[PDB]
Amino acid sequence: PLTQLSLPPGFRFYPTDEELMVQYLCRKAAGYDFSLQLIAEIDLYKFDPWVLPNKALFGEKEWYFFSPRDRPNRVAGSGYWKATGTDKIISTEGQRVGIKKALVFYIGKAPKGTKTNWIMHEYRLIEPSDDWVLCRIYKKQ
Amino acid sequence: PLTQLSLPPGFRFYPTDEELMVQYLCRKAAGYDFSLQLIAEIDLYKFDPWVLPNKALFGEKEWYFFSPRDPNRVAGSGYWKATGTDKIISTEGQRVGIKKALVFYIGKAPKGTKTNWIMHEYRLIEPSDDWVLCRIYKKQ
Amino acid sequence: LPPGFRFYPTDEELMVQYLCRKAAGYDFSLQLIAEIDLYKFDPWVLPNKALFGEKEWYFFSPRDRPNRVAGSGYWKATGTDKIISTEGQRVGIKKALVFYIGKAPKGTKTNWIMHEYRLIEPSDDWVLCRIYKKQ
Amino acid sequence: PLTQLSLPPGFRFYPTDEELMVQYLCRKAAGYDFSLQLIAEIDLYKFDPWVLPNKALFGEKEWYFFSPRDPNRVAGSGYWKATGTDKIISTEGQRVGIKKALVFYIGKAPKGTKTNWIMHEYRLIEPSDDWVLCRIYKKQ
DNA sequence: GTCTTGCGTGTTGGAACACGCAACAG
DNA sequence: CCTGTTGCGTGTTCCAACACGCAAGA
Ligand SMILES: [Au+]
Ligand SMILES: [Au+]
Ligand SMILES: [Au+]
Ligand SMILES: [Au+]
Ligand SMILES: [Au+]
Ligand SMILES: [Au+]
Ligand SMILES: [Au+]
Ligand SMILES: [Au+]
Ligand SMILES: [Au+]
Repeated sequence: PLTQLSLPPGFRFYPTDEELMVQYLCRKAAGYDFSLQLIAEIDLYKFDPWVLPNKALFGEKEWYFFSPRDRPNRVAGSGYWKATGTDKIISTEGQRVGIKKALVFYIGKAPKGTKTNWIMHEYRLIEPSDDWVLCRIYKKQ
Repeated sequence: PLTQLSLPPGFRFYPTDEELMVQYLCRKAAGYDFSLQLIAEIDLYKFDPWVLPNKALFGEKEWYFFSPRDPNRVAGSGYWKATGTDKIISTEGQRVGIKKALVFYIGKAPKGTKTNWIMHEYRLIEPSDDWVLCRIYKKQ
Repeated sequence: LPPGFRFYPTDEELMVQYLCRKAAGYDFSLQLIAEIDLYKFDPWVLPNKALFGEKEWYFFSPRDRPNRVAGSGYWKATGTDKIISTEGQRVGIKKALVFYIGKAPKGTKTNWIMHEYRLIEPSDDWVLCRIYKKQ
Repeated sequence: PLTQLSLPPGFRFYPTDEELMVQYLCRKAAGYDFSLQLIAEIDLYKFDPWVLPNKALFGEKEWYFFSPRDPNRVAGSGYWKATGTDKIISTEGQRVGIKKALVFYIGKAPKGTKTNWIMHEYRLIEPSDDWVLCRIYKKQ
């Protein structure tokens, strides 16, 4: 799924925050198509993070996904995800287009759960008062 | 030199220390297609690094070169000064290369003032074509 | 009294050497922690009423037998009220407050803080309060 | 060394960063009574910090020392490693001192493992007796 | 209580800044 | 030779993400 790219050796996906927003988040959302499906659709909140890697179509230490947008410490699998730091803003050409928000997995039942090195980055579209978020998943260290 | 490859958005050139040594540097001696065509042969030490960005086949805040394998070798109005700890690069538990850090100083040694231009000089572990591969970028 | 030296009582001393002494009604060599009715005041006038202290002032106030109004505002309880122990016996609770100015719950927060120490007890009655302004 | 002073309960030694510099460190050169008698002269770098608590004239979870004014100076089975941001200490808008954070590592640099033993090394801003004042304590 | 997102504030190893032993040439 | 003038090691200072775990609020 990375292969028929014939990618030369040494080349990897190191998208900027802005590309994930524009080339990934926008493309899917206006519902326009991709040459290849690279970032698969998944329901991220049905799972333990550690099984997630197997479901992403490419990636060694980061895996990326699309998940239905929520309509807080949202439970997922055997645990719950806790929001961290100050959710951050993505800009392009002086327009705010998205928020990148970080998470940490706690296993268990809140707020007595135990922290892991499992991380999620949730990208979301900025918007006014086919609805997805884009998530980077990885395990720290 | 990128657009023949038909890249999906988001892909950039981020080779590991282990790949530059293994997939790039040794392979140059071996004649590989994608490796011959992706990095410019250039003598880094005939130039000021800030002339160098224009001499790279592509690149955004970093550039890579092969330069003839040869201390504080003069280049332009300065000299490249080694910094930090030379690193041993290993592949599959076998040692293949060494990573060396450098900083560009302007003026005449050792009375130069340090600048933000940086070099990483990588060489293979092997006895006496014969190149080092260098990354150039500007800090901060 | 000598230099470089300041009152940095542990939670436990305030409970034992301060709260207990006054409550069994035993006396002090000097009155250090004055009696005041803390709930009659704006926190910012309080500093002038304490007998010593540069950024923390301590007081004793009659014990209540919630967002208790005081002056131009109301005090809002915060965090999880905490327990003081000595030699394995629970003797007190330290409870933190923040001053809101105005009328609850639409008042506005300040950096004015109270720490209220109270005696643990079974199912001449005082609390001990640390006052300070944050930052 | 406390009980000559007749302390009321609750009083402890909590000097400000500004006082340690002003009331303690400069005054040592000036010969003041209460300052000579309250802090032990000791060479912190000849010892492991955990031997040090017993070498302090008093203290509960922190200890203070004067140590001869002199990088990763060896002490015992380790080295003290600088951490955080050196701080400028000012008095009445005049700069008098610098505060430096340190961590004790056990073993041999730079292959030691970090421990919970901490030092704060305070020095006066002034040209070339001549001491630094150090606080020692243990995390957790 | 219950179940958050926030925001301070803290720790780690990365990265150059800079020393003085090295090593050759004059 | 023994001094000169010119690098490379390496140790210590630095600073910046990356998040901790609390405590406010919803
Ligand atoms: Au956009
Ligand atoms: Au958009
Ligand atoms: Au699995
Ligand atoms: Au090789
Ligand atoms: Au008032
Ligand atoms: Au006033
Ligand atoms: Au008691
Ligand atoms: Au109170
Ligand atoms: Au001074």
